Amino acid sequence: IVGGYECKPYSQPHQVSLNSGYHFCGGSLVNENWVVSAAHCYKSRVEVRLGEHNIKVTEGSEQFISSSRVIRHPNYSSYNIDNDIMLIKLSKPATLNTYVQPVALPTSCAPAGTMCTVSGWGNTMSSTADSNKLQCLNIPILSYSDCNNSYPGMITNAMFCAGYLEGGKDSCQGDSGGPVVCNGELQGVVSWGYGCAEPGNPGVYAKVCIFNDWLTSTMASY
Ligand SMILES: NCCCc1ccccc1
Ligand SMILES: [Ca+2]
Repeated sequence: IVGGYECKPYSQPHQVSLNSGYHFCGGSLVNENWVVSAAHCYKSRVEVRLGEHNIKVTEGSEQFISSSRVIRHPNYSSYNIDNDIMLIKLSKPATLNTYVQPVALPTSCAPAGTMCTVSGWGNTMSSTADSNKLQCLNIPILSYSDCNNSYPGMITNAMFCAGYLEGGKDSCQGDSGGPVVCNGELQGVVSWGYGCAEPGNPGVYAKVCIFNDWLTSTMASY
């Protein structure tokens, strides 16, 4: 996260770290058994770490749970990073408590201008901000016009832009798969962008609100 502030510890209890030796992507707990992340973060098996604040120090609030199933959206395309969403089933249910709580799936698509929070342990590109401690950032959802203008012909129905066209504040590598929460609901998943915090290059996010059918059906299928 570039240009944000350190999240208050456990203020984003749905935030999870996907670990394969080291943290490599974020994700969001949507219920005791399932985590939503980005398809470009796909790995056959991953260890989901919940209840984290500082990912390099044991705080006593963590739960490390291995994945049971990793399911990429059927239409995910590595050629253009389209339909960048994936579900991870936990091999054992997460224990919900003060440090671990699920985030609600959207009841509808958030309109442009809606203020959201994006968080993660990715590149901060600053000498002050320690990426081992969860970083937070408030970003507004941009209109399709603004999004298409920045990335001509690259924005599909499954993508939306959020951030600032002036740059300076953005999600970055390592934040991939993480949450974009607006009005208490998961509206986006950190997906792609040109660099981080560059003017004219806002972050691109998977549009969760158009995947409710797939999400609901898959979470009921085994
Ligand atoms: N806001 C940038 C998010 C990081 C990213 C960029 C390009 C491809 C994958 C992730
Ligand atoms: Ca920790």
